Amino acid sequence: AIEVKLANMEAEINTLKSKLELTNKLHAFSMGKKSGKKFFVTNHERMPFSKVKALCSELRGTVAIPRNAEENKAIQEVAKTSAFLGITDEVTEGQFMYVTGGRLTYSNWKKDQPDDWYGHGLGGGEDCVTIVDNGLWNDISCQASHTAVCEFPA
Amino acid sequence: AIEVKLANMEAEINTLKSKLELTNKLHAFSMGKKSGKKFFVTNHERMPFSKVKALCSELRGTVAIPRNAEENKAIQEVAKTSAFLGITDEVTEGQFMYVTGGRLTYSNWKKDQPDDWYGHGLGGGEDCVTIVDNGLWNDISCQASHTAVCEFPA
Amino acid sequence: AIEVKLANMEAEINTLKSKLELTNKLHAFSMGKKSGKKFFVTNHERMPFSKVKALCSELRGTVAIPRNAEENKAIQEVAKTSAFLGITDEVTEGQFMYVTGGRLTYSNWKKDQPDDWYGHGLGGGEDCVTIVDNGLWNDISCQASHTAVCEFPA
Ligand SMILES: CO[C@@H]1O[C@H](CO)[C@H](O)[C@H](O)[C@H]1O
Ligand SMILES: CO[C@@H]1O[C@H](CO)[C@H](O)[C@H](O)[C@H]1O
Ligand SMILES: [Ca+2]
Ligand SMILES: [Ca+2]
Ligand SMILES: [Ca+2]
Ligand SMILES: [Ca+2]
Ligand SMILES: [Ca+2]
Ligand SMILES: [Ca+2]
Ligand SMILES: [Ca+2]
Ligand SMILES: [Ca+2]
Ligand SMILES: [Ca+2]
Ligand SMILES: [Cl-]
Ligand SMILES: [Cl-]
Repeated sequence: AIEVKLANMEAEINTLKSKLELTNKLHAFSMGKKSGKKFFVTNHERMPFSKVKALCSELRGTVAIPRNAEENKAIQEVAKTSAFLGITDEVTEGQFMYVTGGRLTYSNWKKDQPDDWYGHGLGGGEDCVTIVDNGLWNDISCQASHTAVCEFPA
Repeated sequence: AIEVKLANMEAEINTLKSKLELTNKLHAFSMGKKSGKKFFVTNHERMPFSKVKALCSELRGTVAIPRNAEENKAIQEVAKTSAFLGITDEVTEGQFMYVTGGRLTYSNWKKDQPDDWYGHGLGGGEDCVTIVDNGLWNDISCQASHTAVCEFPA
Repeated sequence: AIEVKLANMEAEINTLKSKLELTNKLHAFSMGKKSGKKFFVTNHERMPFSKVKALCSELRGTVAIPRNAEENKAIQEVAKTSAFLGITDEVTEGQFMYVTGGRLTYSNWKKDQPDDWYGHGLGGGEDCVTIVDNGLWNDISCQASHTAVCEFPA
């Protein structure tokens, strides 16, 4: 009895894992994941950078990071408003790095940006980055509230 | 063997619980759920009130109830068309209550509503409530078919 | 006692399997699945017929097939843009078959369709069926890229 039960239990668990993986694939598909491409998702909520980071982390994702034109376009299309990207220069002013470590290899800065502007009155300059409506980038205060767009691997 | 196998299964089960909780969180997020706020979902199907209640019940949710202007706005945004609300005066004519129990704490009745109208010919007056496109409320027959909008906890 | 722990673990597994079924029900609901009707879904990716077949298969579904006016509208609304239907006359020209087998029963052909055009510049004629934005059917090249829409049982 005991051993047959344990073997059935291993089989129940495995079937459950298989079904959940299928559920996850279907969910990604319905959320717009393109074959073999990393995908972006948003709840359309605006919040400070630290919150987006915390939120996406809780989802086992990361704050969206465009690595090329295609991805930048994908994020632009998903967000549809100013959205934080996983890029900051908090560690060393002027040096933008991915939250996932490493210096920028692809950029799409709007003209005259980044400018580490202080005029926002929120304190400090601008150490975070957002993708604005047309896909161009702007450095903004990490304390300002923008759309949360999380990224999941290909 | 046996006890080590059983101990691994506990770990396998626990890991599955966490993964499924993650899937639910991601699904809620993709469905527009805002942090710490209840969310509304619809499949855009129109059906009588009894059907909406059974449907939301099966999904472990409840028929959408606006507790304030914000939520009322969210529900109308989700439904897009006339939808039933979890409020009726079926227990005592004239006294609208939440299906979940209790008297109304917020209302957005359109002018000259509720009127417990009989002119619809479905029999009886009007004991159910629909939120019309412009966020306003109208009492309607529970037998009429309107959009099913379910609500899930904050 | 091992047996007792095993019993409790079996209970946990049952709770999890019901929880996953609920997750699947909620997702289908959020994606527009009507009660007792097939479920249609898309990731809004355009690709050749071969890829749509491959993708839907990986999800354990099939390329969307309208079998009546209702399903036709349902697919049209889901895809929003030209999508492939699981119908083709690849084998024998003029004999449209379902990817799931059998000769075409219900059809919603436009006037002058199917015409098996060749001048598209893709090689061959038109052996696939796309439900154009308007809802009507039009045969097209199975090499052209159209929206991927998969269906799942009622
Ligand atoms: C009109 O956009 C704003 O311009 C400022 C400069 O004046 C800063 O660059 C801000 O970051 C940017 O949001
Ligand atoms: C034109 O709207 C209808 O008006 C009736 C009164 O004439 C009732 O109030 C119905 O509930 C309402 O839907
Ligand atoms: Ca079994
Ligand atoms: Ca800076
Ligand atoms: Ca700036
Ligand atoms: Ca293992
Ligand atoms: Ca009444
Ligand atoms: Ca009325
Ligand atoms: Ca042919
Ligand atoms: Ca043909
Ligand atoms: Ca044609
Ligand atoms: Cl900052
Ligand atoms: Cl009624």
